[PDB]
Amino acid sequence: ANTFLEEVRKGNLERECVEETCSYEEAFEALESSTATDVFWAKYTACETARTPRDKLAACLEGNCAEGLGTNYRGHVNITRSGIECQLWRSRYPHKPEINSTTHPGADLQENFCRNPDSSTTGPWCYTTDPTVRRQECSIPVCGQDQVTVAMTPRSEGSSVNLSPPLEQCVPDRGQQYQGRLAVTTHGLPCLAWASAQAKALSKHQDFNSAVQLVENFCRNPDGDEEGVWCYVAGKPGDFGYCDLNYCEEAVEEETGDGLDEDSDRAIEGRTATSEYQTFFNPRTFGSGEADCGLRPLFEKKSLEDKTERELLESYIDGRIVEGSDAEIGMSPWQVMLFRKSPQELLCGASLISDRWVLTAAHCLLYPPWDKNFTENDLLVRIGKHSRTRYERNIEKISMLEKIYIHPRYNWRENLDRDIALMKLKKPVAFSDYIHPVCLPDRETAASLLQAGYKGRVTGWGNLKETWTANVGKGQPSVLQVVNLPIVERPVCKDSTRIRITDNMFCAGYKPDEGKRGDACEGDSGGPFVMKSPFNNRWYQMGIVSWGEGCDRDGKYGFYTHVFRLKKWIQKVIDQFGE
Ligand SMILES: [Ca+2]
Ligand SMILES: [Ca+2]
Ligand SMILES: [Ca+2]
Ligand SMILES: [Ca+2]
Ligand SMILES: [Ca+2]
Ligand SMILES: [Ca+2]
Repeated sequence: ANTFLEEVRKGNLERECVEETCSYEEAFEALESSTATDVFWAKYTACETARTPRDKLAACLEGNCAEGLGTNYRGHVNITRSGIECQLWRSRYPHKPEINSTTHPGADLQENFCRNPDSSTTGPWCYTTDPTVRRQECSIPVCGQDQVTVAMTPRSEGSSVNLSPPLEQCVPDRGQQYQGRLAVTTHGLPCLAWASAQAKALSKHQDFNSAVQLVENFCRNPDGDEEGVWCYVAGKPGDFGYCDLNYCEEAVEEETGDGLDEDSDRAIEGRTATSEYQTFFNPRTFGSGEADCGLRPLFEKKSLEDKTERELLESYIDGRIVEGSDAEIGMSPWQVMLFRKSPQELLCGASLISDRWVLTAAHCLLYPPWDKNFTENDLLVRIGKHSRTRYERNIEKISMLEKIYIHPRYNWRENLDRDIALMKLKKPVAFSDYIHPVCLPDRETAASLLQAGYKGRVTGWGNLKETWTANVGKGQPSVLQVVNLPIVERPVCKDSTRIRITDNMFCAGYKPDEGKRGDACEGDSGGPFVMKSPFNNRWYQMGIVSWGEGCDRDGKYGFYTHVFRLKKWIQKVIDQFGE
């Protein structure tokens, strides 16, 4: 700085910038690289509060503490004032950051380490991994004294003392024979009387088991829905609402058939087995397509199997990881894109399920952390596509929807449980070569698919990659990305994740090798996971694609939400308009 005679010799960054008072210039002279130099400049603007004295600046350049509001904080704390783990700073999962590393890299916002880029009154604050807390302040040690930026109050787990622990058994038989006194639904709204006029009118043509003496107003499921217990509510005709019960983890994954002979070698493939498929919905109200499910005229009528089907055996060479490749045109007539009318922006994906219904995930429709409230006139569908970028009027079609039904058990705040949404097509869709629905595995068929050794298939166009993985370098693909993933073992699916994953979701993907971000984070949100059943040469869609932990950090497969518990659910919707 001063003593201009000094402005001849080689100056040490310390000797010219600290104790004296240097600008960017003498610093640069000392260093000669604008990257770390402007790291130093970012500190300097931050150390504007740390210009004097010496230590004040030595520590400020050290980076081990937050200056009050923490604009200087360059540490690595991943806990909020309550200890909540912070979200990815660069990405918007699960809440959109107003000011981020693209905006203020001068605060050096790392992956999830606690920061303060906007100089808000909260001090060091981070968007949190838990969707419940959009922004929570981080307790960061104070520069110069044994203090922190905000009070630390970790939310430690509650003891099992003040709460009366229920020894009551979990509800068996999917709540068909439940014998408690439950009187609260998902919203807490009480039910009506069973013998009411609306309830009788709606359940006149509903398949109920008369063995259950339907009690006064308790949650009863005489239709044997595999999702849980439900009861009628007032309002619009035909409506209902599921209740809240502590169900057993009676997942189909560990259900081994009581007829599976102990001779599991030289397995008999489809051997002239005319495996009829039993339609479960009402064809008058659900529409056609269930009968023609799983039969591709280009494949089933041509006796052709896709060049990606030859991998369907899990008996490949050591099951080595294979990256995805482009599929044949017309091999995915059901793949649909959920799009925004204004602006025309890529939002989500799905698969066509019938001639009148479109099934997607519940998170794609309602994600309030992104100011999203999507109604009938703010959603559109693009069907029969091979490329997104082109306008394929002859093959791809653009359609609107009429009514939207969301699942009552929608829990996006924690784990995207019951990621289910059903929207009725506004215009009838004509069956052709590039338009087709899919089958829906029941309990036993899906059990056979899981335990007999068959791979599933997920189709998507990489919307999740643009939305959630903010790394610049992997753009939105132009071709449909199709990935074959077998089933994952349940302790493997549960142990490596901290979030309580419900039995309505499951993992799909190979073991993650060290040193890479896996292939489970490819495709659109809401995609289908389809598996081919050897009995009838057809394809059954197990569920819906949602967000996966494999994107944000390594070591995770794709997490997808089941649909086999929703059959009895789906009918309950159409009977509202099926009169
Ligand atoms: Ca000087
Ligand atoms: Ca100088
Ligand atoms: Ca000097
Ligand atoms: Ca100099
Ligand atoms: Ca000079
Ligand atoms: Ca010195």
